[PDB]
Amino acid sequence: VLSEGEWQLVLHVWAKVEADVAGHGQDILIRLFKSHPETLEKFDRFKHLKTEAEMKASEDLKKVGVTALTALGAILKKKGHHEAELKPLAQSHATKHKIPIKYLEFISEAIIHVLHSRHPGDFGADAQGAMNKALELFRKDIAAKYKELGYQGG
Ligand code: HEM
Repeated sequence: VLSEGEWQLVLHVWAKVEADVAGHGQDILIRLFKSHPETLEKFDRFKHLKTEAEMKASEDLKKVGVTALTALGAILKKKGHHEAELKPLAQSHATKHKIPIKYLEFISEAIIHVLHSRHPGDFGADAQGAMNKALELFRKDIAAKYKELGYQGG
């Protein structure tokens, strides 16, 4: 649904994330819990983490960060053809955890902020717009599987 060139911009900056998936996951997840702390309620196990340094020292949060980015990277590498990868993820997020689409929008803002905080030279306005379009595709399709399972997304 994006252009070939737009996916090349998405996958180019994603290459920068693969050089440090753990660090990126920590910054994204911490950025998510600082900007929208209601999302932290979806993590009973991160309740005892009061400070940003505690969060950065939680191996469990680092591991949860790598699991999500690993799945996001597998989805973006399909360049839109992600039905087989996006449906199990939707199920995990609906039936198990009830993650509203609004919360996938929050982490997307966190991703954008972090990617542009670390790699502005490889994340100008064309790259941002490309990535924003990849993430919107991912959210808009997760929400269709959500409905398909009977979960509206709120
Ligand atoms: C880019 C967006 C996201 C991706 C790619 C993603 C991906 C994943 C993946 C792959 C898993 C593990 C799947 C499994 O074993 O079944 C997972 C689990 C989970 N995700 Fe997400 N996720 C995203 C956003 C969110 C957000 C915003 C929240 C909550 C605020 C969330 C909460 C969870 C939770 C609670 C689990 C279960 C893990 C645990 O209890 O610690 N995810 N996610």
